[PDB]
Amino acid sequence: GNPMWERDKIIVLGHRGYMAKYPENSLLSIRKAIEAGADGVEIDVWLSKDNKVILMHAETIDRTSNLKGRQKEMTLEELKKANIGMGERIPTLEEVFEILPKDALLNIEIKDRDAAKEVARIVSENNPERVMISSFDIEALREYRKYDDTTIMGLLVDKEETVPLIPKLKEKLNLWSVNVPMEAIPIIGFEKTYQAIKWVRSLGLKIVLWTEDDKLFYVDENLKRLLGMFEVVIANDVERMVSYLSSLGIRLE
Ligand SMILES: CCCCCCCCCCCCCCCC(=O)O
Ligand SMILES: C[N+](C)(C)CCO
Ligand SMILES: [Mg+2]
Repeated sequence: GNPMWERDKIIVLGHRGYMAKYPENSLLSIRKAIEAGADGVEIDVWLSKDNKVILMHAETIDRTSNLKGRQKEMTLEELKKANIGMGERIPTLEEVFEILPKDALLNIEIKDRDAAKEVARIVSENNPERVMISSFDIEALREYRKYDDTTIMGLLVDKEETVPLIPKLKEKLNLWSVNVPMEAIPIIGFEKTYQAIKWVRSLGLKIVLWTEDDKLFYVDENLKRLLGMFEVVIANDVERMVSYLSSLGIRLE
């Protein structure tokens, strides 16, 4: 009974804010996602050397910023000194919560199990009902659960051998959703993916769809064939997704 995530309307989140058009995991992309009609955003977080929760997808700042290094081995002053595009600086999770509408949804993907303690603290101060914690790393989710056992939680899946484990993980972690990549459709096949989703849903789990390439939502009408079987879609191109779902007559802009 979390009304922020349990809705009749499909939820659209911007991937890394809105990485199709604005610098990924930046405060600029977040505001733009919301103005384009997203319900919220998904971000990636790590813990800096001096114990601050910062936003970054990769384990080094190489690729999105003009500098080099591993953020887990750097401090926040060193990091706010990078440019991640369009003048934007690496934000902290606290900055993210100041920028967002107080009712906007936020999916925090924990990339760093060491960040779990601080993420749970910051979240408890910023209206946890609108937060989803997710991770590929079961031990990050288990650690998060030491500090917060009520926030909505999704398991990110990227390996086939994780799927049979889901009923026990749901128990151990109190999962709300399994967060599935559209890449599963080519890689394991549409029908096997469909039956796996159907089985997960029969366990009482909700479904979050994501992808590294929005083309996979639309090719072979992959997403349309899954209508009724997902609650949340994480899109790199928010405007395109918002328009598509309105064009099917299922989600009003
Ligand atoms: C409801 C669960 C069923 C779905 C199981 C699918 C398992 C994943 C297999 C494909 C992984 C592809 C991930 C590529 C993108 C990435 O890792 O960033
Ligand atoms: C970023 N996601 C939450 C969509 C999964 C990892 O790439
Ligand atoms: Mg992510």
